[PDB]
Formats: sequence, C-alpha cells, structure tokens
Amino acid sequence: KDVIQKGISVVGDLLGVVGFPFGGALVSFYTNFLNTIWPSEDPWKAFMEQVEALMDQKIADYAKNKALAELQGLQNNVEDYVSALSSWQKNPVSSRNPHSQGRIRELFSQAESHFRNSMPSFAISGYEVLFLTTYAQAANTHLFLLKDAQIYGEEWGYEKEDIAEFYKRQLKLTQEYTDHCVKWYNVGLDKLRGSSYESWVNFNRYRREMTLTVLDLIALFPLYDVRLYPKEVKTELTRDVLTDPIVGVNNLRGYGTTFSNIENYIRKPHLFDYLHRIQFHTRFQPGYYGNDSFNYWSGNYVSTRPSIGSNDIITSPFYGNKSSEPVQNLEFNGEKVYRAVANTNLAVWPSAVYSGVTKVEFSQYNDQTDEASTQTYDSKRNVGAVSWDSIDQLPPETTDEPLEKGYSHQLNYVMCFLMQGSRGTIPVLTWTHKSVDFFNMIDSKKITQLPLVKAYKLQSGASVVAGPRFTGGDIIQCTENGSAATIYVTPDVSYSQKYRARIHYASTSQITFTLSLDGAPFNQYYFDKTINKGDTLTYNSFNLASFSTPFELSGNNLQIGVTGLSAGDKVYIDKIEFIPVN
Repeated sequence: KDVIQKGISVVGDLLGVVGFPFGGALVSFYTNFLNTIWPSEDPWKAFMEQVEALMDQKIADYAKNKALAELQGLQNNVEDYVSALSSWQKNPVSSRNPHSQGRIRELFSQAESHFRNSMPSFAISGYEVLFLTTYAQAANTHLFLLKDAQIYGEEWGYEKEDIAEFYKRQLKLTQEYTDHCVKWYNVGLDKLRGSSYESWVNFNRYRREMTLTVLDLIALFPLYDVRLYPKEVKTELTRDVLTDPIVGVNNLRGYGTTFSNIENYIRKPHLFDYLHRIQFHTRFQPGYYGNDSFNYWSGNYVSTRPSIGSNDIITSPFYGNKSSEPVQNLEFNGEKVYRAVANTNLAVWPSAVYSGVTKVEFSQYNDQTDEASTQTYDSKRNVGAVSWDSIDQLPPETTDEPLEKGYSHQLNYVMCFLMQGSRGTIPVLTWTHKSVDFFNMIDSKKITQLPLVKAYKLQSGASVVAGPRFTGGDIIQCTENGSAATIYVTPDVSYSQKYRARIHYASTSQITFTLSLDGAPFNQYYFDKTINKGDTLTYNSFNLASFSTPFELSGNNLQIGVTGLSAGDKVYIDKIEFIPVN
C-alpha cells in the first residue's frame, strides 16, 4: 500500500484543486504533492516495482536507471519551481517587480522543457506497460504544471504568444498522454487474460491497481484546462473496482472458479447504485475430526438502491449455495460501508482441504447523524482469525484523519462464486469511490459535472456501455431517436440561479440534444458529428459543446433527448455539466 495509497492520495488531493483553483489551495496542494510523489528516488522505484510484480516481468536495469536519473532531475526542477510559486503567492501585488517575474518564468520553462525532453524515457520500446504507472504519474505532473502558465502567465510577464503556445501544447499532450496511457493499459490487460482462477485474480489485480493509479488520474486531465474550466470544479469517478477474492488459502490447487465463470458474471456496465441489503447464507463444513469443523458463507442476495430519483430496489439473483443454517440480513440504508474485515477458516482432510469465509465485519458511517459503527456476519461456529482487510487493497485518501473521514471507497456489491467440484464458495466484493455524491447536487459557485450513469432511468432503448477508459466511469449509448436518460438533480440554492448546460458526447451524425425539467423542455440545440460508424473511441472522438440559452432549476428531473439519428447511427453521452452564470 505504499504505492496504492500514494495514488489514492493524489486523486483525492487533485479533486480539491481541479478546474481553476484558488492560489491558496494550489500552493498547499503542491507542498503536499511533493511530500507524496516527488520527495525522493523512493516512490518512483516502487511504481516501477509494482507493475513488474503485476506482470511477472522485469525492466532492463540500463532503462530502469535512465528513467530514475531523469526523475531526480525533474524533482529538482519541481521542488525549485514550487519554492518560487509559494513566494509569488505570499508577497503582495506591489512586490511583483520585473526581476521576480523573469526568475519564475525561467524556472517554469525549465520545469516544463525538462519534462517534454524526459517523457520518452518512460515509454521506451518493449517496456511501455512496465513503465505505465511511472509514465502516468509524470504525465500528470507535466499537465498539472502546464496550467499555471494560464493562471499566472500574465502576472509573470509572459506576452500573449508564449501563453497561447503553452495552452496549445497542454491540449495536444493532454491528448497524447491520455491515448498512450489507455492503449498500454489495455495491451497489458490483454496479456493477462487466461482461463484459470489463479490467472483471473492477477488480471483483476492489474485492473484494480491500474485503475487506482493510472485511469483515475487521466480522467482529471481535461479538468486542468482552466479556461474551459475557469471556476473550481465539482466532480466524481463512477468506476467500480473489485477487491481480491476472499479465500482462506493462497493456492486452491485448481478448484478455483474458472476465468470465464468469474468474468462473465461480475456486473456488466450499468447505471450507478448504492448497497442497500446483503443476505448471508451459511453452510457447515465438516472437519475430518469434529473439532476442526466450521460454518461458512455459502451464498447471498444483494439488494441495491438506485441513484436518486427512484426508490425501487434491485434485488439480485441468488449467488452460491442456499443456507442449511439460518439466514442473516444486514440492512445498509443510510449507511456507507467504508471497510470490510474478514475471517477465514480451513480444514485439512486426508486428501482435500476445505476453506470458507466465517466472519465479515463491516465498518459503516452515517452522515445524516455523523456517526460511525459496525455491523457483522458471523457464522456462529469456529471463526478462526482475520485473513482479509479491504484496507490493504483500498487504502485511505487521508491518514491525518480517522478512517470514517479519510476512507477512499465504499462497498457497493457482493457476489459469491462457486468453486469447482462443490468444494466451497468465493466471495468477491465491489467498491465505489467516495467522490460520488448521492444527492446529485448542483453547486452555485462551481462548475458541476453529472455523469449520465447517475440517471435512475434510461428510455428509448439507450444502454449503459463500457467506458472508453479515460472518463472515470461508464457512458450512455443512444441508438434510437427520442428520450434517453432522466437524471434527478438537487439545486444547492433556492433563489433563481442561472446555468449553462454543456454536454460531453460523441456522435456518428449531426444531432439535436434536448433538455427538459419535470417534463418541460428548456434547452434545444444542434451538435456536430465527432466520429464515423464503428470507429473506436479515443480522446478526440469525444466533444464538449454548449447549449445556447441559460435556464434555472425550476425542477428536479432533468431529461436528455436526442434526434437526427439514421439507421446505423450512435450517440455516446459521457457527461452533462452545469456552469453558473450571473
């Protein structure tokens, strides 16, 4: 968790200063950012190590040390420019003099040039995957650095040319860095797809650890354009992640649920929801003497409640084997599960081993009544000791605080997969990022992004579909003309605040988007074609365009409709965003 936390930390801290940040937070963000990612050789070594271990492969020592040498040089330029920028922020409008301007212009240029020059040593042929966490971390520091040209460049006495040359380069690299990072993420994801359990696990560990350090980072790049995003931005990541399965033995000797039997039943892409109920089913594992025997979690139902605007609960299929003991229900309404800690047990038999999950204790937190607690599944017979802590796989954003304020992720789903040869049950849990906001609240001071996945309702046969890898979530796909998604929205104020809508989409034809509040259309405009038929979605495939007329939140249920589709045609809708307007 050294590395995984550093990545969870940085997403958290960057969500604080995304869009146009206050020079207040921007500076403390930097002082904390250097302590995390740029403090030494040390993290950068562990970032290489991490993917080496995720891939059972190794980086040639010649290229490992080339990269490390660049990185010490960058660190020096970065430390130096942050020392400078902290003085610029402190000192007043009338100690800015021609010489303190020029000093900071040359440290910035020397940070920014040294980065361009250095990135190819994290992308060296044949080792692109193994460098991917390193690349993405530096990539981010380059883009996050580049935006202070747009904030302070006038202040620093850059002429208009130099500023606009920086901005153009920031746009191009946001794109190169995004499409590189996705491409190799997927290369190395596909090397890992096997057919055994023992391989599903690693494929998945690659998928979690890549998501936490690479994909969630790149989702924030388009928000460093602090002229498209000239206020602070309020935002969230919708992607789910799967913690390693809960077994009581490191090697199952071939009775693992197979690759195709895990991967095809984990949740397909779907509208966002919240963990509402788990129901534990419980069987008895006989021990080969009676004294080494235990009860264990054989299966379950999960009930989730959908995103705000609909209370009708989605109770699942049954997963696993039905209970011989009594059932246990844990109702989770109004609660956020921030942790799960689990006990296993096992029983050696003269030519067989049986294992199961005997106890699971969930830390939850209630922010209506700001109060933490715990709720638990015990089997009631021979629990053994904890062999599994969601903390090790999903660390805290902030260690300063106690876990119920600092947690990174909360528990959204639970599936029980069955081992081959009726030997046992494997739990697999599913997690969502804390950044999500159940209320779908539209800030009056910040630009506010709503992923269409927080709809509670699709119509006209729109579907939820696998995200292109960089949106930090999944997307909605419209193939018919008409409605497509209703999303419930909560004004943060009760005066007549006015907004501009702005929609992030990809289209095969020219189309007409239409927004409506409690049934009443308010915006209607024309939008360009961004792709051709069957193209596969890269950064440039998408597009972010304004509706003309401004409006107020006269209601809650906002509806997105579309028209101008032929046969063949397709519209992907990532996000919708509101920008307050005087």
